[PDB]
Amino acid sequence: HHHHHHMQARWIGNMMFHVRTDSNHDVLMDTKEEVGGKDAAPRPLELVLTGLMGCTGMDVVSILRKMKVIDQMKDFRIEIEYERTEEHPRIFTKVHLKYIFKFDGEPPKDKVEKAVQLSQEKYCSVSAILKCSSKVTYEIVYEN
Amino acid sequence: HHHHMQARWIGNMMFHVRTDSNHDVLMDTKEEVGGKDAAPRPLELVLTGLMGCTGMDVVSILRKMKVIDQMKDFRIEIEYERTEEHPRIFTKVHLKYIFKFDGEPPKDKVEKAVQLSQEKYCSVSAILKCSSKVTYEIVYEN
Repeated sequence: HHHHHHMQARWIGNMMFHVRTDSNHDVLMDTKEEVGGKDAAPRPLELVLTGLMGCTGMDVVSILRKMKVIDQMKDFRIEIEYERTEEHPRIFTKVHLKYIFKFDGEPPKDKVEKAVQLSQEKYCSVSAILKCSSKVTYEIVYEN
Repeated sequence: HHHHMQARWIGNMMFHVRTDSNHDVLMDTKEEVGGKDAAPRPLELVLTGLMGCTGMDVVSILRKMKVIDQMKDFRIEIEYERTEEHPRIFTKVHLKYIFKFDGEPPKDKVEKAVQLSQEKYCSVSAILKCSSKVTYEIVYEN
């Protein structure tokens, strides 16, 4: 009895779309004025890439909380670096994710490496979604 | 940085992005998994973005073709199935392009617009992995 999930995006004029999520939150998308938009909200691709970053970020946070070392984590960010063709169909050719951490004291690197590998290789939180003509790459960076 | 974005964890299960376009995006989860339910889920943003990708194609092309002044309403509905066990994968994805036009809908042009977005630009299928081909349909309402 597989779950059927539904969402809807409504055009609200010009190039703007509004979604009310199942989680009951607003999402707006817009584009540049040059292509008919009002630059009043993020671009659709921006939401795609942001969502992908969120999928893996949530994994890592959850896992490190679980592994009881998140209390040492002062900062965490994800950076995505991509290449994508210009001619239609525009496809991702490279996707690289940086997981960048600031810990208080020596970082729990074995735990961090495990959380990231879990997200990337077991959960496949990015690769299970995003088509890319190379394997998604990632790295782990510690900042002081 | 060209073709580069970043998401910052700001506590609990919440992340903030400042887009290249200079807008805010927030993501969060349910309280049961450590979030504050104060923003959409990451996956909701993925699928929102995908619907917007094709939605803006459709709107741009209909405007180009000079029939958008006839269009009272336009929405995209996505229906999807995804497995539950890791690795979670999309198994079925169907998009409805749902239009309300004054008078007789410009059906040839709408089909062309949707076909271009789905089949030429591959605005969804270029991006989203699914175990079955992404399907779609056009619906007219009154």
